[PDB]
Amino acid sequence: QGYDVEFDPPLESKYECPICLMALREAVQTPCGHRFCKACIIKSIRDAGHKCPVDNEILLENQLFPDNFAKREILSLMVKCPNEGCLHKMELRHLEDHQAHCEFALMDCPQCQRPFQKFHINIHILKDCPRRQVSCDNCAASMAFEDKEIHDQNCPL
Amino acid sequence: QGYDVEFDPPLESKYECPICLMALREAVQTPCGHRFCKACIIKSIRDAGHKCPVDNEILLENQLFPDNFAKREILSLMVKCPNEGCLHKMELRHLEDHQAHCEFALMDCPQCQRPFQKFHINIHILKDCPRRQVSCDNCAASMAFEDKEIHDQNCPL
Ligand SMILES: [Zn+2]
Ligand SMILES: [Zn+2]
Ligand SMILES: [Zn+2]
Ligand SMILES: [Zn+2]
Ligand SMILES: [Zn+2]
Ligand SMILES: [Zn+2]
Ligand SMILES: [Zn+2]
Ligand SMILES: [Zn+2]
Ligand SMILES: [Zn+2]
Ligand SMILES: [Zn+2]
Repeated sequence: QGYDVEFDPPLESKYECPICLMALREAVQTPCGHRFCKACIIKSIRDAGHKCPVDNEILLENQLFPDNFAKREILSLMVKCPNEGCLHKMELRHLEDHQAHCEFALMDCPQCQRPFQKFHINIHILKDCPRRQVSCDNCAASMAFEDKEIHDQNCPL
Repeated sequence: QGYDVEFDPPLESKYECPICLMALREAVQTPCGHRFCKACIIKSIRDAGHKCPVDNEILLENQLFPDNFAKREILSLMVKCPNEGCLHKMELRHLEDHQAHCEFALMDCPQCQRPFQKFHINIHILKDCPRRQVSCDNCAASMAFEDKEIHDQNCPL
């Protein structure tokens, strides 16, 4: 449940959860000196037993504590946007704000329930969709771009 | 009250105590995310009051938490022996066991408490010391080396 992104430079060994093999998310530390994602290690105690997965030492959830130093460094490492095309890095904490605007991202066109790229998403909807709502100039009824001719033969004018 | 030693790979800011400017000793972490020596932050609290130095965020002693991940990192860092003349590098874990047997540590002479390197004491006792005991063939009574001249000119034979 770690951050599934491509860090730049690649994520260092000490900033990786041994459970999900990804960057620590809401980092917590065990008394035996090991870092895990909070939900990763709580589930491990809740599923695999009240132990530490690595060293088999007994692990207390209430003796766990938030490693807010590990968390701080990870959220400022330069990450690549997982969506296609982006080549400018950013601090991982801002990746949440980027994906509410990402122009390289991929979002759907509900006129036909289908994705595009954000620089092309609105470009297709208005001149490219075979299912785009283009009404007949005489009947004023919305029908597909690929269905514009078939109406005109039996079009109530 | 921190680790006073010269690290073979230069010490990184992540392992520095912002109080004593030295490598963390028994590293503990604050709820705000800043590492300190266990002694330093306890000293900084029970001498000033309940605070974190750098950020001034609320901090109690029972709210402290050992950072053994940082501690295990620090004890595996290569260091050089602080004793002058010693040229053997080692991981910080073994530094103490070397420092109690190191030839280049200063030792006090058992006659005049003059300071010498530990290996040199074996020589200074038998050849260089002025207070080393010597026996006179006529009397063979224990006496200081510097006192052999005033004794050989009046020896009762
Ligand atoms: Zn562990
Ligand atoms: Zn994890
Ligand atoms: Zn992007
Ligand atoms: Zn479309
Ligand atoms: Zn029509
Ligand atoms: Zn702090
Ligand atoms: Zn310190
Ligand atoms: Zn030494
Ligand atoms: Zn002496
Ligand atoms: Zn004599």
